[PDB]
Amino acid sequence: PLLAAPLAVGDTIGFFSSSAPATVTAKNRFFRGVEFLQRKGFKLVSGKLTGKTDFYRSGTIKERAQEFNELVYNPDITCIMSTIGGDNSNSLLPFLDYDAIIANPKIIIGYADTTALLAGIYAKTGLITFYGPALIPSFGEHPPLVDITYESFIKILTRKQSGIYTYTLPEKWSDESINWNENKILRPKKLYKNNCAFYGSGKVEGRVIGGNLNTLTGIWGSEWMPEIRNGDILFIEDSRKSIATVERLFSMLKLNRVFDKVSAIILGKHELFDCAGSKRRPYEVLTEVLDGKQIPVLDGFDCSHTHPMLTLPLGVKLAIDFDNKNISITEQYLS
Amino acid sequence: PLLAAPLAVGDTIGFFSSSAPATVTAKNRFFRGVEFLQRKGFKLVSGKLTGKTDFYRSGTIKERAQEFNELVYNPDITCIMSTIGGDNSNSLLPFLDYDAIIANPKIIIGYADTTALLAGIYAKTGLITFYGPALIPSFGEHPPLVDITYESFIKILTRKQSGIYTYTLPEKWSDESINWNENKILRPKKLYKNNCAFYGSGKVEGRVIGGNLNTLTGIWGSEWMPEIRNGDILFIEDSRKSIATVERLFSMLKLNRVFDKVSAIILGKHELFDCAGSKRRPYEVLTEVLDGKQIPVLDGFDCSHTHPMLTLPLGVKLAIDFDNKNISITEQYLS
Ligand SMILES: NCCCO[P@](=O)(NC(=O)[C@@H](N)CC(=O)O)OC[C@H]1O[C@@H](n2cnc3c(N)ncnc32)[C@H](O)[C@@H]1O
Ligand SMILES: NCCCO[P@](=O)(NC(=O)[C@@H](N)CC(=O)O)OC[C@H]1O[C@@H](n2cnc3c(N)ncnc32)[C@H](O)[C@@H]1O
Repeated sequence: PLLAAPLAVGDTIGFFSSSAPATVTAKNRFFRGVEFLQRKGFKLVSGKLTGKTDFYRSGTIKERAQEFNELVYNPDITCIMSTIGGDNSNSLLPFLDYDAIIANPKIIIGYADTTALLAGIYAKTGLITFYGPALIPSFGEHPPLVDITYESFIKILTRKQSGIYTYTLPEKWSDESINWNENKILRPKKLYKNNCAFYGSGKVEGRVIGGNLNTLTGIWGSEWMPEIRNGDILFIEDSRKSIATVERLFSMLKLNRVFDKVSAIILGKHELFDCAGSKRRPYEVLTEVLDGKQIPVLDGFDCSHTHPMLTLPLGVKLAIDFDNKNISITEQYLS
Repeated sequence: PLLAAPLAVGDTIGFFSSSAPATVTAKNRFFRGVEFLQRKGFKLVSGKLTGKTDFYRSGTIKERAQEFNELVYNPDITCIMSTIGGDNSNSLLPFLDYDAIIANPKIIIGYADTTALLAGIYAKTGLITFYGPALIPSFGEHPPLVDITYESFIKILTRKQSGIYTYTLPEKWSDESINWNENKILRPKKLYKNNCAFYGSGKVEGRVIGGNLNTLTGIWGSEWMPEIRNGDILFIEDSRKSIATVERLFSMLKLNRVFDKVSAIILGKHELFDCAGSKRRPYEVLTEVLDGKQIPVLDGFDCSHTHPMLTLPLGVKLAIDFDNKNISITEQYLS
């Protein structure tokens, strides 16, 4: 695979808004995120659509593609980071400068709607991109949870590329829709004990592929959707969905023969899942959809819309040990 | 193509609930629909999940598939009609009896989420199915709008298969979210003049394919998504979506090279479209996504979630005359 240069303290991070104009609509949280990374020693370059609104988006399709491309053209930038997701990153894909991405590999990081770009860029270039922090939701998060997010971010991207990396398990997590865009918290978020579950036995090692499942529907079937192959580990997460939507998305994967191919599934913790009173969790729905197909599942990986968030390279080998209840990166993912 | 026998007044219509359990949650409207069709002279067979609830759905995946299949097996039923949509019809697709459908073709009709079944059945069998009335939303509608819906339903399904059929244009329409499951009305729905627009010139003739666009994402990429071919007319409609979602769905089509294949696009009227304050309509968003591609568009066809609703066969040739502002079925669609 194509590998970007590793991150280092003091590096320059460029940020872009490929969908929702949250540098305006969540400006307080944006400013907190900016200050957080600056105090860590990072220099920041603001994408050209920062501070702009086109109602539901930051700008036209072409303007958003231009914003991203301009960061790729900047030789000082080591990391290109999403400000926030939304709905509309998939629009940009025909207009990204893939040749420039190949010529100037950088750490591309974000999540949620930005999946369209992360997966699309991988499909076109083979570049290992990252499911991880977006500036506003991730680094604008109030303490204590932001520190755990940052610890993973800095560890994954700066560590020496020798031997496997085994993920730490966040001690506590939350998904509460409070403390979004103000100077002070209303009150502390509920801190849940980590209820991540490993369904299965032994160890499964394979290339990880996926991201935000709902977002994948926007690139599905196209040349920008990476081919899922036999032995892959499927990584999927969703946010604030009804159980109805979750069944729909799981069945989509089934119809596409994904469950005939994958060796394991990682479900990211689902932010504020709406069970419609059924008290069912996504894993139970997946089990029905699977129709007896035995696939080991890591249910509740902390790489999703919940806080804190871990950083995950996409398109490289992971090993999930279902007996020892851990997950590791086993393939080099930065130069 | 595989063709069902035409409907006749006095025939037996079977109904099924492949997703939302609206025979329970919208019981008043359900009874209105039942009574409406019975008064027309039709006999009705209730699917086995009528009156059942599994929270967000009518029953398990397998039970919903069985409900549908049992209607196919009933020799007295000439028309199989959806009660309502939802989210979860795509789950049924591995379990439908396609061979039984081929052996005894029937009129299969519905819309919205039921698109998964209409498209899936066509993909597997070549049966010409119908984008049209579902029992609860369509026939539980109060007069006068229900009468116009019925006129199209009965005209399309009973007419002699000789010569082209040219659609009537409903004089007035509504998408107002009132008089749903209430027993007695306070006022009729606000009525709007038909603002259907023909963007383009000349005549375009091609096989119509599509349905509810959001629903198509649940079957996309699979063997149940019918292949869109050079010359097809793409028919798409959506309901109650944000402009953000509409851009995402249009761009999905673009990424899939759909706009390189289609000879025309039919946009169904979008029920309660949320423009996010932009005052933009779906056609304007489509125009941006198309990036200069000169595809003629019929914007605002009355075959969608708005009232009244026309009945449209899927998988047969239509002719859109953009100069004379009309749309016709030009290929035999019933035996
Ligand atoms: N207009 C909203 C933009 C959504 O951007 P996104 O990156 N998500 C996506 O792209 C997928 N939904 C795409 C998909 O499902 O296909 O959200 C990131 C987090 O921000 C939080 N958040 C955003 N606004 C608020 C708010 N007003 N109050 C509290 N939390 C908020 C959310 O709770 C999320 O956890
Ligand atoms: N929970 C309701 C089930 C949705 O079933 P569906 O067949 N739609 C779909 O399958 C797509 N959304 C799938 C997709 O977009 O992917 O809706 C049909 C009409 O019923 C009306 N309706 C339903 N409930 C109400 C209500 N409480 N008040 C007023 N109108 C209502 C709606 O306004 C629609 O016009």
